[PDB]
Amino acid sequence: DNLRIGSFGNEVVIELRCAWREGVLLEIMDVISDLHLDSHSVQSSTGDGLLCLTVNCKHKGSKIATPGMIKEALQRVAWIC
Amino acid sequence: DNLRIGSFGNEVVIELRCAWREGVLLEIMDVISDLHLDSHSVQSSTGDGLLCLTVNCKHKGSKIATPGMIKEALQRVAWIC
Repeated sequence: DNLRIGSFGNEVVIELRCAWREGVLLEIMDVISDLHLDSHSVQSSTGDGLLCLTVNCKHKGSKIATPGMIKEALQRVAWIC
Repeated sequence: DNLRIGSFGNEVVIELRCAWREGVLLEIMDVISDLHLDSHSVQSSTGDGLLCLTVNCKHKGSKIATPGMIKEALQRVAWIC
């Protein structure tokens, strides 16, 4: 819910803070890949049991599936604190 | 010289620079997961045609793997440059 996403060119930027669970980071990037997004740059940190994550990714092809579908897909596997 | 790996107790740190290919970042992390390592923190950036990556991971269970295995396993999908 309290996670933002932005688009400029062929690139998408995701900034989210969620509750940490074992393997959640790999799952989040897997959903990003399942959304036809190739993650090139990641900045992440942990603290107080929370994981702060920023992902800069680009589309593997067309701009298909880049609006709010990321939010629903990400919320399926991550609990935004 | 090449990309280095370190181990301290149950914690592992991976820092590598490799040639950028589409989808290589998730594949490297999948290999890290294939090494029974749970990645909690990832730092990655692109530049020229190279990908610089630093991964902080923990062992997924008592099935402890070894560094030389990590070096060889990572090279299967990433070209260290």
